[PDB]
Amino acid sequence: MGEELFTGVVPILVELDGDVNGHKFSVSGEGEGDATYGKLTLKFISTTGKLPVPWPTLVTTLVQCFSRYPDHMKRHDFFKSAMPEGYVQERTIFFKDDGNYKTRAEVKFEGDTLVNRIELKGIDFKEDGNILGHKLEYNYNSHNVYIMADKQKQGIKVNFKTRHNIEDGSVQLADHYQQNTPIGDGPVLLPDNHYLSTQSALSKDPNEKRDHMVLLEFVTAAGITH
Repeated sequence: MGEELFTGVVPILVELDGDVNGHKFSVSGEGEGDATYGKLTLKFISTTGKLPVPWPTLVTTLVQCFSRYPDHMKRHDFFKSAMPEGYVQERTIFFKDDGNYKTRAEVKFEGDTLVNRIELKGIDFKEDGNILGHKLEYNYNSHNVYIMADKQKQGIKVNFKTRHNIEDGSVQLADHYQQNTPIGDGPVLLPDNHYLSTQSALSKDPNEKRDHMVLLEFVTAAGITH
Protein backbone atom coordinates (compact mmCIF):
# COMPACT_ATOMS: atom_id res chain seq x y z
CA MET A 1 0.00 0.00 0.00
CA GLY A 2 2.69 2.40 -1.14
CA GLU A 3 0.82 5.33 -2.69
CA GLU A 4 2.32 7.65 -0.04
CA LEU A 5 5.75 6.96 -1.60
CA PHE A 6 4.67 8.92 -4.70
CA THR A 7 3.40 12.22 -3.28
CA GLY A 8 6.60 14.04 -4.29
CA VAL A 9 9.05 14.03 -7.17
CA VAL A 10 10.68 10.60 -7.37
CA PRO A 11 13.95 9.82 -9.19
CA ILE A 12 13.62 7.07 -11.79
CA LEU A 13 16.27 4.68 -13.11
CA VAL A 14 15.67 2.30 -16.02
CA GLU A 15 17.95 -0.52 -17.20
CA LEU A 16 17.16 -2.75 -20.18
CA ASP A 17 19.02 -5.62 -21.82
CA GLY A 18 17.60 -6.59 -25.19
CA ASP A 19 18.04 -9.10 -27.99
CA VAL A 20 15.93 -8.72 -31.15
CA ASN A 21 16.60 -11.38 -33.79
CA GLY A 22 20.08 -11.85 -32.27
CA HIS A 23 20.88 -8.12 -32.28
CA LYS A 24 21.91 -7.37 -28.70
CA PHE A 25 21.62 -3.96 -27.10
CA SER A 26 21.18 -2.22 -23.78
CA VAL A 27 19.43 0.96 -22.70
CA SER A 28 19.86 3.03 -19.56
CA GLY A 29 17.39 5.71 -18.55
CA GLU A 30 17.04 8.40 -15.92
CA GLY A 31 14.55 11.04 -14.96
CA GLU A 32 11.80 11.68 -12.50
CA GLY A 33 8.17 11.07 -11.89
CA ASP A 34 5.56 13.28 -10.23
CA ALA A 35 2.52 11.02 -9.94
CA THR A 36 0.39 13.74 -8.35
CA TYR A 37 0.42 15.35 -11.83
CA GLY A 38 0.68 12.10 -13.83
CA LYS A 39 4.02 13.35 -15.12
CA LEU A 40 7.14 11.55 -16.39
CA THR A 41 10.35 13.07 -17.75
CA LEU A 42 12.87 10.47 -18.93
CA LYS A 43 16.03 10.30 -21.04
CA PHE A 44 17.20 6.96 -22.44
CA ILE A 45 20.64 6.11 -23.85
CA SER A 46 21.68 3.12 -25.99
CA THR A 47 24.83 1.76 -24.35
CA THR A 48 26.17 -1.40 -26.14
CA GLY A 49 25.39 -2.69 -29.65
CA LYS A 50 23.83 -0.59 -32.38
CA LEU A 51 20.17 -0.20 -31.48
CA PRO A 52 18.42 -2.63 -33.85
CA VAL A 53 14.89 -1.33 -33.47
CA PRO A 54 13.28 2.12 -33.60
CA TRP A 55 13.20 4.06 -30.34
CA PRO A 56 9.40 4.47 -30.49
CA THR A 57 8.99 0.69 -30.29
CA LEU A 58 10.70 0.71 -26.86
CA VAL A 59 8.62 3.46 -25.21
CA THR A 60 6.05 1.17 -23.62
CA THR A 61 8.71 -1.23 -22.32
CA LEU A 62 11.00 1.46 -20.89
CA VAL A 63 6.61 2.80 -14.79
CA GLN A 64 2.82 3.06 -14.67
CA CYS A 65 3.05 3.65 -10.91
CA PHE A 66 3.50 7.32 -11.96
CA SER A 67 -0.03 7.55 -13.36
CA ARG A 68 -2.35 10.12 -11.82
CA TYR A 69 -5.29 8.33 -10.22
CA PRO A 70 -8.23 10.64 -9.45
CA ASP A 71 -9.13 10.61 -5.77
CA HIS A 72 -12.32 8.69 -6.42
CA MET A 73 -10.33 6.04 -8.31
CA LYS A 74 -7.53 5.55 -5.84
CA ARG A 75 -8.81 2.09 -4.70
CA HIS A 76 -8.05 0.93 -8.26
CA ASP A 77 -4.31 1.83 -8.30
CA PHE A 78 -2.63 -1.57 -8.26
CA PHE A 79 0.74 -0.17 -9.29
CA LYS A 80 1.44 2.00 -6.26
CA SER A 81 -0.16 -0.52 -3.90
CA ALA A 82 2.56 -3.07 -4.66
CA MET A 83 5.30 -0.63 -3.57
CA PRO A 84 7.90 -0.55 -2.18
CA GLU A 85 8.53 -4.27 -2.79
CA GLY A 86 7.31 -3.76 -6.32
CA TYR A 87 5.79 -5.71 -9.16
CA VAL A 88 6.77 -7.88 -12.09
CA GLN A 89 5.51 -6.45 -15.39
CA GLU A 90 5.43 -8.90 -18.31
CA ARG A 91 4.35 -8.28 -21.87
CA THR A 92 4.02 -9.82 -25.26
CA ILE A 93 3.91 -7.12 -27.95
CA PHE A 94 2.80 -8.34 -31.38
CA PHE A 95 3.93 -6.08 -34.21
CA LYS A 96 1.35 -6.64 -36.94
CA ASP A 97 2.80 -8.57 -39.89
CA ASP A 98 6.15 -8.69 -38.10
CA GLY A 99 7.78 -10.09 -34.96
CA ASN A 100 7.05 -9.92 -31.26
CA TYR A 101 8.72 -8.60 -28.14
CA LYS A 102 8.47 -10.52 -24.88
CA THR A 103 9.49 -8.47 -21.89
CA ARG A 104 9.93 -9.14 -18.19
CA ALA A 105 10.58 -6.27 -15.82
CA GLU A 106 10.78 -5.66 -12.10
CA VAL A 107 9.64 -2.25 -10.91
CA LYS A 108 10.55 -1.50 -7.31
CA PHE A 109 12.17 1.04 -5.00
CA GLU A 110 15.88 0.97 -4.23
CA GLY A 111 15.86 3.58 -1.49
CA ASP A 112 14.43 6.81 -2.90
CA THR A 113 14.89 5.71 -6.54
CA LEU A 114 12.14 3.93 -8.45
CA VAL A 115 13.88 1.31 -10.60
CA ASN A 116 12.61 -0.44 -13.73
CA ARG A 117 14.89 -3.37 -14.68
CA ILE A 118 13.95 -5.09 -17.91
CA GLU A 119 14.86 -8.02 -20.15
CA LEU A 120 13.51 -7.85 -23.71
CA LYS A 121 13.55 -10.66 -26.27
CA GLY A 122 12.34 -10.11 -29.82
CA ILE A 123 11.92 -12.87 -32.38
CA ASP A 124 10.33 -13.47 -35.76
CA PHE A 125 11.13 -10.01 -37.14
CA LYS A 126 11.55 -9.36 -40.85
CA GLU A 127 15.01 -8.23 -41.89
CA ASP A 128 13.51 -5.56 -44.13
CA GLY A 129 10.40 -4.82 -42.09
CA ASN A 130 9.47 -1.60 -40.38
CA ILE A 131 11.27 -2.51 -37.17
CA LEU A 132 14.62 -3.96 -38.23
CA GLY A 133 14.55 -1.71 -41.30
CA HIS A 134 14.18 1.43 -39.15
CA LYS A 135 11.13 2.75 -41.06
CA LEU A 136 9.24 4.31 -38.15
CA GLU A 137 8.86 8.02 -37.57
CA TYR A 138 10.19 9.60 -34.39
CA ASN A 139 6.82 10.53 -32.91
CA TYR A 140 4.10 8.99 -30.71
CA ASN A 141 0.31 8.73 -30.61
CA SER A 142 -2.02 9.17 -27.61
CA HIS A 143 -4.45 6.46 -26.60
CA ASN A 144 -5.93 4.48 -23.73
CA VAL A 145 -4.45 1.57 -21.77
CA TYR A 146 -7.10 -0.89 -20.50
CA ILE A 147 -6.79 -2.52 -17.09
CA MET A 148 -8.69 -5.34 -15.38
CA ALA A 149 -8.10 -7.42 -12.26
CA ASP A 150 -6.46 -10.83 -12.33
CA LYS A 151 -7.41 -12.00 -8.85
CA GLN A 152 -6.03 -15.52 -9.31
CA LYS A 153 -2.54 -13.98 -9.53
CA GLN A 154 -3.26 -11.11 -7.12
CA GLY A 155 -2.53 -8.78 -10.00
CA ILE A 156 -3.78 -7.12 -13.16
CA LYS A 157 -4.17 -7.85 -16.87
CA VAL A 158 -3.61 -4.95 -19.23
CA ASN A 159 -4.18 -4.62 -22.97
CA PHE A 160 -3.82 -1.86 -25.50
CA LYS A 161 -2.75 -0.93 -28.99
CA THR A 162 -0.09 1.47 -30.10
CA ARG A 163 -0.01 2.70 -33.69
CA HIS A 164 3.50 3.71 -34.76
CA ASN A 165 3.60 6.01 -37.78
CA ILE A 166 5.65 4.62 -40.68
CA GLU A 167 7.76 7.00 -42.80
CA ASP A 168 5.51 6.37 -45.83
CA GLY A 169 2.45 7.69 -43.99
CA SER A 170 1.08 4.29 -42.96
CA VAL A 171 0.99 2.80 -39.45
CA GLN A 172 2.63 -0.14 -37.73
CA LEU A 173 0.26 -1.59 -35.13
CA ALA A 174 1.59 -3.08 -31.91
CA ASP A 175 -0.87 -5.12 -29.86
CA HIS A 176 0.20 -5.27 -26.21
CA TYR A 177 -0.75 -8.02 -23.77
CA GLN A 178 0.47 -7.29 -20.26
CA GLN A 179 0.35 -8.82 -16.80
CA ASN A 180 1.51 -7.38 -13.50
CA THR A 181 1.99 -9.37 -10.31
CA PRO A 182 3.32 -8.25 -6.92
CA ILE A 183 6.85 -9.13 -5.88
CA GLY A 184 5.82 -9.13 -2.23
CA ASP A 185 3.21 -11.30 -0.57
CA GLY A 186 1.15 -8.53 1.07
CA PRO A 187 -2.15 -7.07 -0.01
CA VAL A 188 -2.54 -5.10 -3.20
CA LEU A 189 -5.38 -3.10 -4.75
CA LEU A 190 -7.30 -5.17 -7.29
CA PRO A 191 -9.17 -2.77 -9.60
CA ASP A 192 -12.45 -2.54 -11.36
CA ASN A 193 -12.09 -2.19 -15.12
CA HIS A 194 -10.66 1.19 -16.11
CA TYR A 195 -8.06 2.76 -18.36
CA LEU A 196 -5.04 5.05 -18.37
CA SER A 197 -5.20 7.96 -20.83
CA THR A 198 -1.53 8.09 -21.89
CA GLN A 199 0.12 10.84 -24.02
CA SER A 200 3.76 10.88 -24.98
CA ALA A 201 6.13 13.31 -26.72
CA LEU A 202 9.55 12.28 -28.03
CA SER A 203 12.49 14.62 -28.50
CA LYS A 204 16.25 14.84 -28.63
CA ASP A 205 18.74 16.48 -26.38
CA PRO A 206 20.61 18.85 -28.76
CA ASN A 207 23.85 18.34 -26.85
CA GLU A 208 23.73 14.53 -26.75
CA LYS A 209 25.80 12.66 -29.34
CA ARG A 210 25.00 9.18 -28.05
CA ASP A 211 21.96 7.45 -29.54
CA HIS A 212 19.15 8.47 -27.18
CA MET A 213 15.50 9.34 -26.66
CA VAL A 214 13.91 12.01 -24.46
CA LEU A 215 10.35 11.17 -23.38
CA LEU A 216 7.75 13.44 -21.76
CA GLU A 217 4.63 11.53 -20.79
CA PHE A 218 1.40 12.37 -18.97
CA VAL A 219 -0.96 9.67 -17.76
CA THR A 220 -4.34 9.91 -16.11
CA ALA A 221 -6.57 7.09 -14.93
CA ALA A 222 -10.16 7.33 -16.10
CA GLY A 223 -13.29 5.36 -16.86
CA ILE A 224 -14.81 5.19 -13.38
CA THR A 225 -17.07 7.91 -12.10
CA HIS A 226 -17.57 7.45 -8.32
